[PDB]
This record gives sequence, C-alpha cells and structure tokens, in this order.
Amino acid sequence: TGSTIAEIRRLRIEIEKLQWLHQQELSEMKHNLELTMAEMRQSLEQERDRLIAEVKKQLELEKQQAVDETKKKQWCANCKKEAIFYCCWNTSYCDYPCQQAHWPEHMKSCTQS
Amino acid sequence: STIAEIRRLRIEIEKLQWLHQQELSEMKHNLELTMAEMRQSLEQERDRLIAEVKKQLELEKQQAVDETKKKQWCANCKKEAIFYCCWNTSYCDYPCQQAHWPEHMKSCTQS
Ligand SMILES: [Zn+2]
Ligand SMILES: [Zn+2]
Ligand SMILES: [Zn+2]
Ligand SMILES: [Zn+2]
Repeated sequence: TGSTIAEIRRLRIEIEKLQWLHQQELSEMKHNLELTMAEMRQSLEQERDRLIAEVKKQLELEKQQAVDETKKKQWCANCKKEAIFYCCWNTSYCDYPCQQAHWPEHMKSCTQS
Repeated sequence: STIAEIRRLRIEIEKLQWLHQQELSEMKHNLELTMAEMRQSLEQERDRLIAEVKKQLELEKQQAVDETKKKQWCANCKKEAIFYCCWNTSYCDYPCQQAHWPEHMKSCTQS
C-alpha cells in the first residue's frame, strides 16, 4: 500500500498509452492501405498502356522501312525472290526456271512484243 | 515482493509489445512480397499479350511487303510508277523522271 498503489497506477498509465497508440495504427491503416494498393495498380497499367503503344509505333516504323526498301528492287513474278532477268513491264525473274515455269500463266499478259 | 512482481509485469508487457510490432512488420513484409509478385505475374501476362500483337503486326508487315513486290514504284517519289526508263527505274510522270535525271543519268542502262 502506497508504493504498490503508486506502481499499479503506473501500470495503468502504461497500458492506457499502449491502447491509444494501437488505436492510431488501426484507425490509420484501414485508410492508408486503401490508397497504396490502388496507387500501385494504376501505375502498373499506365506503364502497360505506354508499352503497347511503344511497340505499335515501333513496328509501324519497321513496316514502312521494309515496304520502302521493297520499292527499290525488282522481284520475281514467279517466286517473289529478288529478280535479275527482265521480260516486260512489271515482269522480272530470279532465273530462267522461274521464267520458264511462269510462262504458261504469263503468256496471256506478256507485253514484250 | 509485490513491488517486484509489478515491475516484472511491466517488463513482460513491453516485451509483448515488441512481439506485437514484429508481427505487424512481418505482415507488412508479406504484403510486399505478395505485392511485388502481383506486378510480376501481371507483367508476365502483359508480355505474353505483347507477343501476340507483335505476331499480328509482323504478319501485316509481310502482307504489305508482298503487295509492294507486285507493283512498279517511282525511283524519285515512291508513288506507283507508270513510265519505264530502264532496269529497276520507273517514274510516275515526267516531272519525277526529269527531277531524277541529274542523278540517274550515270546509271541509266536505257536500251
Ligand atoms: Zn523466281
Ligand atoms: Zn513478258
Ligand atoms: Zn514520282
Ligand atoms: Zn534509265
């Protein structure tokens, strides 16, 4: 009695403090974690939508390059490999076996005359 | 010793508190381990999606290449060509032909 009731009071004080603190962690975390789990779900999709377009633009670039490089070359009317023999307008061949194969089909169109 | 029992009760309470905080920070850590796993499996599916769209677009690339091989193209402006000059050299019209002549002159193999 005296010292004992004084230190009981100290234990009551300490326990009451721990309750206040835990009431603050609990009141704050239900809200704070609500905002952290949607903040990271959105930053992921903003990064993904910037990625799909990054590659669409890239391939659209590579396409136009490939198409333009194709404009600078003659191509075999038979097999679409690059050609080196000329027959008539818009008709070339990689070699005479392609020309000789294509000839039944090409004869109806050949303008070499 | 009543006094001693109380102060011990105090130390055992504060030790329970450290266990408390350590339980929290271990859940804090398991939330992050599951969190970072999320972006990983999501990025994995995202990259498998990207793969299929690359596949589609390379198919279109090859289709445009193949269509381009079936036509003559202006050596000057890459519009479709109409007038023939010589091997691999064709023009959409006389302006292009003559605009190109200063350079093409040395390569013209006109027969
Ligand atoms: Zn061929
Ligand atoms: Zn022909
Ligand atoms: Zn032109
Ligand atoms: Zn020429």
